[PDB]
Amino acid sequence: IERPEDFLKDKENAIQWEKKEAERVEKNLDTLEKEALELYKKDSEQISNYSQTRQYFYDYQIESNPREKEYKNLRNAISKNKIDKPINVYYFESPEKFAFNKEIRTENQNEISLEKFNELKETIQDKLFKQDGFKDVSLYEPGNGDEKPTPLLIHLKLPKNTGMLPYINSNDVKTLIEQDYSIKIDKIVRIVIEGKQYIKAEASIVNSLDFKDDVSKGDLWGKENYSDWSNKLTPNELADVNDYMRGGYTAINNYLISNGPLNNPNPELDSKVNNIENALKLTPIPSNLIVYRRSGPQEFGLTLTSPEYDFNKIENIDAFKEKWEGKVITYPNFISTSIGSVNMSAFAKRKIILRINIPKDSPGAYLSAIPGYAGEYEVLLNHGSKFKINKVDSYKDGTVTKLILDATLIN
Ligand SMILES: NC(=O)C1=CN([C@@H]2O[C@H](COP(=O)(O)OP(=O)(O)OC[C@H]3O[C@@H](n4cnc5c(N)ncnc54)[C@H](O)[C@@H]3O)[C@@H](O)[C@H]2O)C=CC1
Repeated sequence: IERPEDFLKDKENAIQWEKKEAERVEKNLDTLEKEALELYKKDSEQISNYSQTRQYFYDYQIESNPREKEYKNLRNAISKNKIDKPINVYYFESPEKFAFNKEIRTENQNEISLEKFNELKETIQDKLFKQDGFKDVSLYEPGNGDEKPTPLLIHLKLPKNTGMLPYINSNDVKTLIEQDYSIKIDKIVRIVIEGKQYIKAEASIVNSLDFKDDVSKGDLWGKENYSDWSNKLTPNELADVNDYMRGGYTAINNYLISNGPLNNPNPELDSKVNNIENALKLTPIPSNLIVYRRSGPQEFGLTLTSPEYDFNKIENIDAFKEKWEGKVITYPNFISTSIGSVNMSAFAKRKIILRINIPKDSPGAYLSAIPGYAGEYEVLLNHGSKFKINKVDSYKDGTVTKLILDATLIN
């Protein structure tokens, strides 16, 4: 264990240790892995952008995408070298990455105002931001002579068995990792580097199961944890869950959406809602989990024809973010989600993807585990759930621009 957990400002020693590690690791790489790495060090932009949105297309599209082969080989090379002890890394990020769509300070100013610092603090306070894709990080705190692209520096601690790939490009050593978690900013402080102030954000990792395009593995997990869910429900609860799935969902959910429980109380429907809710609390979600929902425009106050629903125009995206980013949306109805991120027929035309982080022990059930409900990958969430929208991103799906909403269940 000839390595500290954090090299701090000691650049010289950080580089010396990593230079050797790089040489060591490269000898454990296959021709294909080396191939991919060479392509990366020549065009990081494309490959990185791809690694961030690859999971949202049809399974058919993913398999035939040229970049998929590159992604898989690079992904393998990374997970190849798991660190034996934790390590802290450093990297500069754009504030926009955290929904702070303003400037902390210009490149010419040296100080950061109190107002700006408080506004940033409140924006990236109690929020989990999902991170995905390849990213180059540094093992030491930037200093005199180092590149400082933005006024925001992230100091992140990576867990024991995190994959990390030290590599040599031209003459300098670099570190590649693949983000597959959520980050929480615990504290932000001002630090000065060469006369200029920078925000240093102390960040921690929050892990969650995210099957992404691997629907088969997610289905296996869902069946394993809910195979006997139906066998534990009382006759009444089973009958109501069955009715709900058999077509009763429309009446039940319409009743909830129109505030029936408080505007036109229906004893028969309230009973079913109660049994279904209790059924969802019988076997709470076993661990932190990410689910996906392709939403219709109505869920966000729009219609298929609404002019603001055309995200191909950047004006409409900005309008959407001003209204929903950082806000909380409440679903009166029970809400269906999928354990997989892949696009599917029937939802192919929807433009809004809600990517929800479900905390361990939240109510929920894998409906596709019920006898006579296969190849559906469905997770049902409780009625009245509240989701905090942390960030809005966009990507192009063919000729249509679509949105990805990074949200957290906060019920
Ligand atoms: N949308 C998804 O991502 C997934 C849907 N499914 C299943 O596939 C089937 C059909 O898909 P959907 O049309 O999504 O069915 P849905 O049963 O969830 O809802 C039908 C319609 O009501 C909506 N709606 C829901 N909450 C609303 C709210 N709070 N305010 C205004 N409008 C609201 C949707 O916009 C949708 O057009 C469903 O039976 C569902 O269980 C399965 C996995 C994922």
